[PDB]
Amino acid sequence: DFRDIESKFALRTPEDTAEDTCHLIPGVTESVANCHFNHSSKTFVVIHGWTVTGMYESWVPKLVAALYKREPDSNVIVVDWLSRAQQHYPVSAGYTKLVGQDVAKFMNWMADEFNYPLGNVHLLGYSLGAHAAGIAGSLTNKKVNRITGLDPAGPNFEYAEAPSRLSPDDADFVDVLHTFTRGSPGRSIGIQKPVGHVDIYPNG
Amino acid sequence: DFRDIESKFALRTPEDTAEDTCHLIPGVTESVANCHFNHSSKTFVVIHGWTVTGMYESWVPKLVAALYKREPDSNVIVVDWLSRAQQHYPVSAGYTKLVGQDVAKFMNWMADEFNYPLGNVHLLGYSLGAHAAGIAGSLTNKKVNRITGLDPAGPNFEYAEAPSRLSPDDADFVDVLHTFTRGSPGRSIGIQKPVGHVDIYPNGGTFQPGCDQLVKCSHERSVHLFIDSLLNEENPSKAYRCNSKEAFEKGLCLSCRKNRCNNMGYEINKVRAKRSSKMYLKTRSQMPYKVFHYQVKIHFSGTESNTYTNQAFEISLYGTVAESENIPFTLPEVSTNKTYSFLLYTEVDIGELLMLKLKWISDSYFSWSNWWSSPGFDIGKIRVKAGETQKKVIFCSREKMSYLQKGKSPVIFVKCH
Amino acid sequence: GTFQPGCDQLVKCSHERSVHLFIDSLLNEENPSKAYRCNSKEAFEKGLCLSCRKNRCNNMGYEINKVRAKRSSKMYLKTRSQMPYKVFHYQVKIHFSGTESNTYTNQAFEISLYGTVAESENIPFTLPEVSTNKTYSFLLYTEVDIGELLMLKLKWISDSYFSWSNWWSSPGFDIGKIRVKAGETQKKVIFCSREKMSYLQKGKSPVIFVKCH
Repeated sequence: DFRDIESKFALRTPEDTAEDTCHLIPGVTESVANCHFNHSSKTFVVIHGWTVTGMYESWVPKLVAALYKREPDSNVIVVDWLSRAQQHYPVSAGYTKLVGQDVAKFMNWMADEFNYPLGNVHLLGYSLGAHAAGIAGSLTNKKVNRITGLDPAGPNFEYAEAPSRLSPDDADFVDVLHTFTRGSPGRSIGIQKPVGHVDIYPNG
Repeated sequence: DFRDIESKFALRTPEDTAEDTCHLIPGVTESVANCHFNHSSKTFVVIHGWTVTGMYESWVPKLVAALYKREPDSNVIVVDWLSRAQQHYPVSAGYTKLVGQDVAKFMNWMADEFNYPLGNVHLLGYSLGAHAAGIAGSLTNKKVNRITGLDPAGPNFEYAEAPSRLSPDDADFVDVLHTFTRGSPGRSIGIQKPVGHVDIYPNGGTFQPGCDQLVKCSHERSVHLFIDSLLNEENPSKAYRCNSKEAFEKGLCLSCRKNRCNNMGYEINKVRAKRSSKMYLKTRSQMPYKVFHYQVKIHFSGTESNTYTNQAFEISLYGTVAESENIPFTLPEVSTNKTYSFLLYTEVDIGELLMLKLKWISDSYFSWSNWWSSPGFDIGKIRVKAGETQKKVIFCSREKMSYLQKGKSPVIFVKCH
Repeated sequence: GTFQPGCDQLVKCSHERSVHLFIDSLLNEENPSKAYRCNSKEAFEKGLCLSCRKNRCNNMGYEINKVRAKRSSKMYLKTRSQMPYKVFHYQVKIHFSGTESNTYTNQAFEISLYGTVAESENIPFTLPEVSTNKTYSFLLYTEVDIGELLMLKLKWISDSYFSWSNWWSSPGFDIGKIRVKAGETQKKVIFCSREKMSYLQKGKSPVIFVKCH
């Protein structure tokens, strides 16, 4: 049950923020103690959204340093997408239902082998990453703590079902930003529907 | 009765595969215990076909290593021909009726002195070697287990008698490859008649997509498709039963029930039949010879009744593991209110299908061609039936972008149910 | 009229032939390029319509003869991919005869042309559905001037290459006559052989025909 996990994982240090040296492998347990996963603090999981080039975007090596400056001695896990996101958009609009299941299997593995509490997990999400974190969590053994969505995807995920998008029942507390909601109903880049427990509209 | 055995014998080791050190002699029993013939395992007998030089060919020191890697602690006996095969072809077309009798005498000697079971004997045969193994076995005390023929001889052995060629009564189970069957009836290099219990036609059997070394290109595929089947134990290459070469291209016969869809090569299932059994598959031009097989049924619908022809399409395959992007195919006689089907293959593993593009490209290139409003259709559903894993998925679209038009953006279909 | 045998400059390749076939007709005053009247594209390949009587076989380009008609007038010719755009046109009718009734298909032939001025050696053509007691015709073209024909080889090549292929005795026929009708100069010569070597066989030596009458 641990060879369909092609969406890889990585763990980054405050001394090395722009690379992907020490990987984690679901199932292989000699690597968890190799990356020095501190079992006492909280754990950040940063899910990458859409891209068109091959590399990461420019905000991830700043968000890593910001998390390691605000919460020192913590865990920031970077999920990989670079064999599934470099596509067209209705092509990459179907892979979220697989990547969310991969993240759910990883979290159930960590919560059923090492007895992780699942009470200190933040799920940060970009435009497709927020819907990836939303389709995750519903397929876990119990409720995750907090999912933060940063301007989720609009077109194919509006007018959908509640077990298909970032729904307010996906976690215990969900906050969503809505920066770019300009357009017609159903033809907008960001989502126009209020989906979280708290829904902030900066500048409207 | 043991001095007319001029066709010699040899036994080779995994540590020494390219030589002929330890011989066996029919009648002399101090040499059987000299070559360390393990009396518990199976026994391979590799019969050499035609040649024109004095030495062996290039595939025997690879087939020896492949047999000793697939079945360790076994027996591979190499039959010798090099004073009888270096002739002209109607000269060497008469020596098979003697070499098969020599092999029959050797096998009856081994089965009547050492009490060998004759239940674990494979008889591998090249073009003349398959007919040599076929004229052997009929002159044994009882039935041999399995005779495998690799593209047998065509010219003088077609139109012959059943006790003269590789007939289906020669053994208990006979499988025959037919790689190079191009030509007129009676004037072909391979044999065009179905002769075995299982008869596999890879790529239909006309030629192979890789065509002095270049002269005998599609006559050595019947050995390179067997070495690959010996090496790839965990991954079998299925072959599909149909009724004609033209019907397999339409894909109407991907059915794997009631003793159909057997494997190819060493891992074949022992299934007897009542008649000739033509079976089909496709291959690839490199050392992994496995491709997958997909059936695609497309429902055309619309309003404007306008027939066309020779239209080129491009399709994609989006699945769990990997993806296939730009597979080309063509369809003649496209029209409204029909249901068309074809066959589709690829060489990249997919898993389970998720989505599927469909693009109908434009033959014209000019800057004129954006006008004179292009023909289009209204596609509702696509039925996809996979080859190995018998899953019949249904694909459809949303109630937008359901209008395929030539030289425009392609439609995108998802899993519909 | 489908395309031209030479295909951003490569994009508009077969749209500038209608100018390069007219500049050539202006330059070559003394040598006109005749075009031949037929009824369909498929019938011109069989060569059944090389007839230059009753207001047929006009020229092409500037040197055309002013002839009015009653209906649409489709006319045909072939060309070459270089700056001299003139080829000649020959009709060849072949009488097959023999004893063993055996039909075949897609057989490839090779023919030669031996004349007064120069010679053409290895012109290829194919014929499907060859059989005994028939009469077949086709069209043949070349780019080397001949004059008047003298002799004509005829070779039926072998598709097989193996050392096996010398045996399994090859099919053969008994060719009596060949009627040749030239395109421009309306001469209808008759070719035949002697009462020896009159047996064309696949993968063997070719027959050699001479001027018969």
